[PDB]
Amino acid sequence: MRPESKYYEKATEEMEKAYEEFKKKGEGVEDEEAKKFYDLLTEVPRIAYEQYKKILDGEGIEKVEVDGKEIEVPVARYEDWEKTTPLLLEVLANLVDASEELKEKLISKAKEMITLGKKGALETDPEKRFEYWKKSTEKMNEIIDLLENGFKENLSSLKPERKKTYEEARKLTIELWSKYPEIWKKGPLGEGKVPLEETVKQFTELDVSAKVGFGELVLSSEAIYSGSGH
Ligand SMILES: *C/C=C(C)/C=C/C=C(C)/C=C/C1=C(C)CCCC1(C)C
Repeated sequence: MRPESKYYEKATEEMEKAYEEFKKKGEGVEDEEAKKFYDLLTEVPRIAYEQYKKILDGEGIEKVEVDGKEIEVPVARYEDWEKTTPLLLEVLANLVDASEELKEKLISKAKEMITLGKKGALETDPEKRFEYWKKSTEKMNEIIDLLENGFKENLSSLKPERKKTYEEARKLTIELWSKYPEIWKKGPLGEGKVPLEETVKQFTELDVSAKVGFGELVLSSEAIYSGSGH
């Protein structure tokens, strides 16, 4: 087994348990609004499970030549992110009843953020690799700027419980997402300070926090039910 195989195994298992758990809890939820939250936050770990499973199953990796060495890049994980980051932002958008314009902008930027990062990951030219990372971080910064701007995220309209859940969920999102570029930077595709193994491990831990942790936080909320948010 390759050093990083165990963290791909861990992620697969962890996501599968989360998917099954959320799905089970949601099966008894008949509220129209809450069912939507269960739907999105069940789908997110399901996708992660499927994509990590592909890696585990010997698909979803591409080799990229870096500094004379071949790096096994998990392209399947980028395809996961490309799908789940917009869904997670859709959850935040729904919590604060954001406009269509704002929701679509967030979703767009998330997709672009991951597309750029994946382009970076597959670049053999170090200068182009950095550039793609930089452009991706700019999309991430734009997302965070939108989330943080209190004029754009009108909260005055929310019930206390709902506002609190939003604040917690937004804080978690910003804390976690901000860490992804730093792991990338320190890993084999960036500075090469941290081995691939450690990099994979740290990403799996973020992913679990970002999907399972975030899912548990929102789904355990009293504020996702009809007439409970506004
Ligand atoms: C469920 C998975 C989640 C929430 C993944 C989030 C991933 C990111 C925020 C990734 C960001 C990146 C950059 C801003 C720089 C380029 C490399 C990326 C794609 C790791």
